[PDB]
Amino acid sequence: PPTTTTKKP
Ligand SMILES: *[C@H]1O[C@H](CO)[C@H](O)[C@H](O)[C@H]1NC(C)=O
Ligand SMILES: *[C@H]1O[C@H](CO)[C@H](O)[C@H](O)[C@H]1NC(C)=O
Ligand SMILES: *[C@H]1O[C@H](CO)[C@H](O)[C@H](O)[C@H]1NC(C)=O
Ligand SMILES: *[C@H]1O[C@H](CO)[C@H](O)[C@H](O)[C@H]1NC(C)=O
Repeated sequence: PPTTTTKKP
């Protein structure tokens, strides 16, 4: 399913 990525600090 639609996954999401996190923005690196
Ligand atoms: C969400 O994470 C999955 C993990 O395999 C995929 O990398 C997918 O391309 C990601 N979706 C987006 C929009 O970056
Ligand atoms: C990607 O972002 C979505 C936004 O709702 C969620 O926070 C999800 O948990 C995130 N995925 C990761 C691996 O942090
Ligand atoms: C998560 O990382 C992916 C990797 O290309 C994309 O840069 C995406 O825009 C990122 N998501 C957020 C919320 O920064
Ligand atoms: C986005 O933040 C999450 C929160 O733990 C993870 O560290 C993930 O590895 C980060 N993504 C990037 C591209 O640094």
